[PDB]
Amino acid sequence: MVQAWYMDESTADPRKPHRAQPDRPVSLEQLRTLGVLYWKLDADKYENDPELEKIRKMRNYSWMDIITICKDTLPNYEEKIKMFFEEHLHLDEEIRYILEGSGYFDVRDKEDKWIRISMEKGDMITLPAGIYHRFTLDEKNYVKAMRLFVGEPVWTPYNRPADHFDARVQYMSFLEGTA
Ligand SMILES: CCCC(=O)C(=O)O
Ligand code: NI
Repeated sequence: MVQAWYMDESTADPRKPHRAQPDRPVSLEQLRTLGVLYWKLDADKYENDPELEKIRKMRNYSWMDIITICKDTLPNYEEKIKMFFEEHLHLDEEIRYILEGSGYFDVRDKEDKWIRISMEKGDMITLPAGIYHRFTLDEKNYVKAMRLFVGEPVWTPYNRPADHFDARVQYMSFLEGTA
């Protein structure tokens, strides 16, 4: 089962787990109240998986590509990695399907406290437009991921503060309505 937790108070070493002490796990159901959705898939089948297709059609994820994040192969690696981990939001969904390796997506909860989501092979996640988030590799320092998008992609991050955007306003409005 996919693991998520509240983070400790250390600001050092973003790639470590940073589990709060004592443990404060976060359920998939609490993530749903933040509009964060999750599916589990057989990642070996990603080239041809009726179960992925079901998700894509339901959600209108009509666009996809594959990205591989490691020091050696990714162009402009160091800079891209810095940008991923800056707290930011987008005007669209962020949908990522992990094909190999692993990573952390951090999201703010309703009190603006960080929740760390551990994503592994087979895990697929969508972060809603307007949510403040960031991504980092974990200590294994490797991830291969499918990126999906509702239509032709725009990747632009807006680093916090980014509160004026309609996507942020609507997302705040969505949060009033959940548990
Ligand atoms: C696999 C996640 C990396 C990424 O595409 C992002 O954080 O924008
Ligand atoms: Ni992002």
